Amino acid sequence: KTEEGKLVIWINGDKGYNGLAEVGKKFEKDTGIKVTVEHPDKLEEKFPQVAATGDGPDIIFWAHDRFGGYAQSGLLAEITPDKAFQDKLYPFTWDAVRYNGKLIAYPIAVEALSLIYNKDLLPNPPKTWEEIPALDKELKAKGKSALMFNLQEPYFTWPLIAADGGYAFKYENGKYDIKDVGVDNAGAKAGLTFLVDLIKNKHMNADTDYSIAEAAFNKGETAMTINGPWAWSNIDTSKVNYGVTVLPTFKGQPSKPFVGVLSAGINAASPNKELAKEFLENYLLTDEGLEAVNKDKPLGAVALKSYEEELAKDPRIAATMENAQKGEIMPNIPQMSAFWYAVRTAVINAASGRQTVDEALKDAQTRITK
Repeated sequence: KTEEGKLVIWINGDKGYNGLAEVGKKFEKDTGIKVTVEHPDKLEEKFPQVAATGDGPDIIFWAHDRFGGYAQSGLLAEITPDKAFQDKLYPFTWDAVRYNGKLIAYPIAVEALSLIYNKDLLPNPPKTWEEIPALDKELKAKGKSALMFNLQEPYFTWPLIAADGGYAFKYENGKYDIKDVGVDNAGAKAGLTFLVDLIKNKHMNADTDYSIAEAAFNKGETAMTINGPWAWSNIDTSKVNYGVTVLPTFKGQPSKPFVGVLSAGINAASPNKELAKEFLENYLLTDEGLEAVNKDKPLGAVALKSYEEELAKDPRIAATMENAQKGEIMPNIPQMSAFWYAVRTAVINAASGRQTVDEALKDAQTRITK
């Protein structure tokens, strides 16, 4: 016999409340287990109020750094390495979230971007981007193309010119700098200059929207189809043959992507530390657990070694594991917060037609320093 058994799950995106409800109705069925499903809006202020107590439970679903990156420096239920024995999970999954020597991050949704291809009229990747032009001239020779996507989209131009030569820091064998910026370099310039000229060197107008620029590839099927926050799941599909491949390098190496794992859990495991972990292990990350979300509201898959055997059938994880195989974890870097304002005035203005990167770059070199 339990007591109260009440929990508050904060989620908001599209669905999930319907699936989580089924799990609660079954729990309370015993005689005292009801869960609440609400969307976050004022929790930002209630957090510091509920952190000490407030009510009782508290579990919100957020990105890796959003929760695991923030909670790590606040008050997260740092679990101990015990279940890892009977669980026999993978070290790469744990090492990915190893801060100091505790567990302040629980991933329960691996989502990432990738490139789609075919085995009929879609030539495979030659090697690097330099070859991309050869596929277009060849495709058009008949009645197709090898490039169709947005241009002024976020999290697209940044990662491209980010891992092209330089911008924030230099990566050497997987090592980032601290007080050493590399924005004032030929690499960072050659990149922004390439992605920018592509616009003025095309229609010098820029009349392609998100739904338009995206409709290009979605209009039929070209050598360029990337999935994102729009339609990851659709019950089922049929295109004869379809697969996923990793992005091609550029001037040495491709953009700088990362894994999209959702960090969910209790804060400091204050409210029921036992039931909290047990409820998450025996009512969230299990055959019956995910059975609700994986069926009710699908989107991705977990990183279970056992389930991975059958989960491999799905491309969702197959695409993430590709880049995640070698390494892909979004860092913290708080300086990025301020850069968000510079990246706009730098790109946006430069895209106006009466602005050059030399200004946003050179002028920034003086501001960034002093």
